[PDB]
Amino acid sequence: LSQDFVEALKAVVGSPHVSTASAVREQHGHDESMHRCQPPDAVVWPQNVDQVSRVASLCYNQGVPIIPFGTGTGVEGGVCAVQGGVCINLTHMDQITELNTEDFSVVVEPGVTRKALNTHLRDSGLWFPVDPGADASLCGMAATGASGTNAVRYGTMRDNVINLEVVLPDGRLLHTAGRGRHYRKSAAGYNLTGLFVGSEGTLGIITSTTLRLHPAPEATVAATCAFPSVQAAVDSTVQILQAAVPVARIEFLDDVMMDACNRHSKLNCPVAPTLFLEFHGSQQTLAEQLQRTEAITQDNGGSHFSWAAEKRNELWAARHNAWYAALALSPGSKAYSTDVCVPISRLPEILVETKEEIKASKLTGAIVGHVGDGNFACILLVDPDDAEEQRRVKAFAENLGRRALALGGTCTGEHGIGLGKRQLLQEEVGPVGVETMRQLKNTLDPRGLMNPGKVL
Ligand SMILES: Cc1cc2nc3c(=O)[nH]c(=O)nc-3n(C[C@H](O)[C@H](O)[C@H](O)COP(=O)(O)OP(=O)(O)OC[C@H]3O[C@@H](n4cnc5c(N)ncnc54)[C@H](O)[C@@H]3O)c2cc1C
Ligand SMILES: CCCCCC[C@@H](O)C(=O)O
Repeated sequence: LSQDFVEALKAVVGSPHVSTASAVREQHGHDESMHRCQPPDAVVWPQNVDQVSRVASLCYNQGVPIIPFGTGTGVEGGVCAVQGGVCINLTHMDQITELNTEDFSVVVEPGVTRKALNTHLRDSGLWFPVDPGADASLCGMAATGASGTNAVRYGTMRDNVINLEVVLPDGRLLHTAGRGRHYRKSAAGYNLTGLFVGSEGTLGIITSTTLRLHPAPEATVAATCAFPSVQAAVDSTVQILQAAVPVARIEFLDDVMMDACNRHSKLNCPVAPTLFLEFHGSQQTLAEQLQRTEAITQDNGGSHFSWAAEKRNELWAARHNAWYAALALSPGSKAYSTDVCVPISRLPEILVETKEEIKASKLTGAIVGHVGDGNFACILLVDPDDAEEQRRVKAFAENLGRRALALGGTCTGEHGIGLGKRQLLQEEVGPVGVETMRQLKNTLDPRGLMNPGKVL
């Protein structure tokens, strides 16, 4: 990468906000996944949207790939610079604006995390519910199409993103639903907001997100429930959803995951396939939800609910850190994660089959999941140097993905495609789906410089 080009970057953002140092590039060449670090040729920190536009235009016109970077907590190598280029770290733009409590909306820049937003919001009576375990950039969450434990009740990023400010690959500034707009519904033209949610940095750079806020619940009850078998826990989940209980959180941990979380958090739950549950409402509504939900879990051998401010906080902090609890089981290890999502009635079959398949192989694995959405993750520990093990783990992940596709589901409920699921995506949407996605990619990124090598 030429020093004339580097000087042009520094002319936009300032010398301290451009780095070509190997260590700095290496830190920005990977996410939290196993995917091998592929360092960008430079890291740039734009300080405002004008600078984002001018960095993009400079890179695009010079044929230099652009890799948007939020908090680097992604799962599929989205920030790996497989063709080199310029990594754009967006987190110095960290302001919350346009807080409209009366309209339940707010605008956030890429450096705002969920914890920052919800801290800004306490005593407002509002909160933002979409809660991935890592305290990620909210714009990165929009880019990946994230969900979380609260999504079963309060929706995914796709449900809660009302507008996006996007710097297109050649530097033009798009407000997907119109500058400054925020509303509950619209039929005006084609919905551009939904196209950029889940685009993973391959269609443009999200420089702000307009988010739906929600009223804080009147009252909250959290509990855990231990089951004799994976079958029993997942059958309970399906029956709770079919009974239309509006549970706020319903999370599955298999016995391996529950033990891992016990050892990583000093929870001390019975080591067993377990549901973490949370219920929102008034005292009247809570008692009714609890009664209907306990009746279903009782039918399937669930324990009496172990009840959990600090104790629910400890409970969900342990759940949010399940990934690290799993890694802590074999220290030094990395891991791959699957993310299939199936029609809920097929969830017992596939998740029990996954448990059986884990057992029948030399691989080790833990299961945790947003099962209220029909979604779960298999966490598969890999020795970074054992290439024999890595290709069994890859083979296992591909086979699980294909089983989910055979059941009418999707290969990823929330994490995305990145580098790891591109073949599964081709199978999932077929030739006309792939060509159509590629045609959209091409009109927004003709030169193919917007995070190349990802998704398609
Ligand atoms: C412990 C743990 C728990 C997690 N739990 C969940 C969970 O429950 N649900 C879930 O969905 N995910 C979960 N994640 C994954 C991850 O936190 C989410 O995918 C998150 O949305 C990634 O945001 P990020 O800014 O850290 O992404 P990064 O890794 O920085 O980037 C992810 C992708 O988005 C692109 N990108 C990032 N910012 C922008 C932007 N502003 N504009 C355009 N493209 C951009 C990147 O180019 C890349 O392709 C978890 C991760 C960890 C480590
Ligand atoms: C590389 C990070 C992968 C984290 C997988 C588990 C996450 O989805 C959750 O549900 O806690």
